[PDB]
Amino acid sequence: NLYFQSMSRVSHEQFRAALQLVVSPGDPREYLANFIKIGEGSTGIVCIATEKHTGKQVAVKKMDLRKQQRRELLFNEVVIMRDYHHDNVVDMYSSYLVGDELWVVMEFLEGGALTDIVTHTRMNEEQIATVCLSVLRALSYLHNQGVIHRDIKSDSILLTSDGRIKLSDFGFCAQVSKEVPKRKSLVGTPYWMAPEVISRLPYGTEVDIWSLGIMVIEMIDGEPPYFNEPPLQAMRRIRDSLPPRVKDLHKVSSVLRGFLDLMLVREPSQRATAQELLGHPFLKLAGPPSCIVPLMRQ
Repeated sequence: NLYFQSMSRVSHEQFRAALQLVVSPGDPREYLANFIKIGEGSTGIVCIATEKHTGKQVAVKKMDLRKQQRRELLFNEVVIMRDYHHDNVVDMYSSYLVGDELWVVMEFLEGGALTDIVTHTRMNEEQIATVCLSVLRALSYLHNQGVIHRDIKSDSILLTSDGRIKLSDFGFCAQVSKEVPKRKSLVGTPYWMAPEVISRLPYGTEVDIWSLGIMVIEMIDGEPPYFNEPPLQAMRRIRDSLPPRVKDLHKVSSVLRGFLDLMLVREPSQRATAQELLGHPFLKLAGPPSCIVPLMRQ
């Protein structure tokens, strides 16, 4: 009968101590040099540095711990990035505390986000299949470890300079287990959220498959369904309406329509799993990284 207070209530020093148990010890400025800022706000800053031992370029996200309003999501995120690694997930090399800052040392990807592509170009089905295959491989791995991303959208998909596709931004992720197999939290970016999450029903890894389907509609039509409406209004339609369809059915192949139909299924138990989707004929259309390069802004 001792009450331990929630992470939002503890001292800044004990928030930091919590993080100290899960980050790498020491000071990364020992092995990193030549920091150049490339992004900012609102919690911190992003820099490119050069590893002194190797000359390798890395990205370092520096976040002010006193500005973190979602302390527990950050804590949970740091553990996931530490423990899970996959070629289609932006890799965290190591994390550290420097004063009141969390330094996250990440792989440096120079190809921008998928959002820039879907808002300015028209992807072909080969290119769509390539993105889907990459994301589904990441999800295959993550879902098998009980990790739910919860925030799949074009904005969170980053590209290497040579056209490889990587899932990023695990700020909203969750980990389920045999003991706690489902989550209940209302988390995500409105237009991409699964109906069961919006209904506040217990949910698992299946929510990422719905969100993926919405991203496929982004890649087809340029925006997710109901993007012209206010987010809370869009959420009501997701929760209560039949699954969204593409604008022009006749301009999407039978195989891609079938793939989409397996993902945008309201009942989670009837929705395809990442494992099942990897065997879908649509993904036999996937190409090499070179097929993505012509889409990129440069």
